[PDB]
Amino acid sequence: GRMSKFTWKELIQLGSPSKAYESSLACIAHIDMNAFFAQVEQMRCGLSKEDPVVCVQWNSIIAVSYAARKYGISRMDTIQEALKKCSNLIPIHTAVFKKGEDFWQYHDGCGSWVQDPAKQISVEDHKVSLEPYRRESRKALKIFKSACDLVERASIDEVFLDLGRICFNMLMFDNEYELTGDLKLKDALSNIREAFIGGNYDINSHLPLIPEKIKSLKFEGDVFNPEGRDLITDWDDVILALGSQVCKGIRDSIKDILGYTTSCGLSSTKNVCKLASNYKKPDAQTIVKNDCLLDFLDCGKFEITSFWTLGGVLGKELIDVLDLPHENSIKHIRETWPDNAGQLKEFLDAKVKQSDYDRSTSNIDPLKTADLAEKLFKLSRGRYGLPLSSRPVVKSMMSNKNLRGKSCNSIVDCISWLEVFCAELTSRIQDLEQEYNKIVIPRTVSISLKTKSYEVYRKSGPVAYKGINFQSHELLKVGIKFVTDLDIKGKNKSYYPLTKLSMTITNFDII
DNA sequence: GTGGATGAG
DNA sequence: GCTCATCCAC
Ligand SMILES: [Ca+2]
Ligand SMILES: [Ca+2]
Ligand SMILES: [Ca+2]
Ligand SMILES: [Ca+2]
Repeated sequence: GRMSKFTWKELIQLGSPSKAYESSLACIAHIDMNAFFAQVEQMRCGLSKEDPVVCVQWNSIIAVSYAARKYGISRMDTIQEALKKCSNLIPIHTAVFKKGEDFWQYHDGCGSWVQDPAKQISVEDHKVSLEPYRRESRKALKIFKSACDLVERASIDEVFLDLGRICFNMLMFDNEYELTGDLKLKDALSNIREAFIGGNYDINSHLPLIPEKIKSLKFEGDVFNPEGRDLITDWDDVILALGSQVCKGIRDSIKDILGYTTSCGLSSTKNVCKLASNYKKPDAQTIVKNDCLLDFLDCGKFEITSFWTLGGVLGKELIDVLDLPHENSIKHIRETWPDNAGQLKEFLDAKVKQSDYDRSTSNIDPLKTADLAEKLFKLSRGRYGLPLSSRPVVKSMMSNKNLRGKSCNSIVDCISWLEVFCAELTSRIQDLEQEYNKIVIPRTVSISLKTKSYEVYRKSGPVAYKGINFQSHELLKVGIKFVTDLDIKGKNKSYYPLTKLSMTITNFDII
């Protein structure tokens, strides 16, 4: 073309962390540590990534390494089923709390699958701890935050990164990177770097054409290009290419410092980034160009329900509501509402007004159908750019145990379990304080339980701290008094043995 | 006040 | 399955 398709404003926009995600030149990453629980146990027990590990809770498999998947094992399988698929399976139980003790521990070489009756982890008197995964997630998160200035913690084992600053900075100021033995960026991009410092452009002017020398610049990972398009055709391609290099460096830090492999999707938007991290795993990187977005969305493996908020009941409703086909629903959406989001909105408004439509149980807000259309229209085209928002404060934290047998036949038994709940909630508070770098302290505790006949009893009240800080023991004593109060409440009523018992903390002062 | 519904997968 | 924090019609 005469010039680039993009304006200076959209390139400069990369440098601002609150607006970068809105640029069509945005460069987002979704990084996933696959089979995370399996990885954590793998690395703790000195084992390799090719070792067929499964993370286990009782008789069920909660994480399955990819090495174990080569044998047709999945989470659907019980441990005994998986062992008929691979007799060399290395099942590793989660850490456990013992009823009445305030600490968790690992019992390696103990489990339901080991034949010795001496070496069992009884479900009745034990509770699973997930602290080891929490802790390890936090290490990862620390490394990510060091490497990048906008990081979103999407889950226990997944993050999003905004690479805009890093990319824009590389593009304009990195004098050390070189495309070949003889070629470096400072010389490759001299025109763009000199126009920019010059300041003579107008922010709405289009960028100049990419120079030929840059075209040699390499992508790291798997560039998704079914149609064999040109790899570098415009600035969004240059940025994405630089991002991939940067992104490979980060992932190597994770693997070098902690030993965890990752999957990674690289693209313009969050949603497209997540689809990409899942396209090939484990230990793979997938790049999706803006020009290949439709090639990617329509490759066959995706549907409207494949997107982040639509994998559930709303998604299924939408398929019905919109009369979409079970195949190629994304394409179907693009063409049936080809020109603007509004068409979809109106179509939505009528169906909203249809006779069959249930206002009472619908997951579609009729007041907010402006936003719904937009998300669909742009998600369909892969241009739905959400920001990397931070997770909002916790309102509530809960620890509980589903009880079977008579593990809870008296006040004393309940109190042994409350010790485990405090210990667990205490360490989770600690994780939060690190996440926030702010002191977190709950003011309200709530004890609840289900009786022999599944009736619910509950007591909430304030917890008062003899000190300025939070002391776990204060939490337990209130837990104990509520447990005692509800005992009195159920004397000649259905009660023991209990079927469920919980501790919930709320009303946090984040200070 | 909260049981049950909701999201990944 | 199942886990979890969170939201809101009842
Ligand atoms: Ca994951
Ligand atoms: Ca004790
Ligand atoms: Ca996950
Ligand atoms: Ca292009």
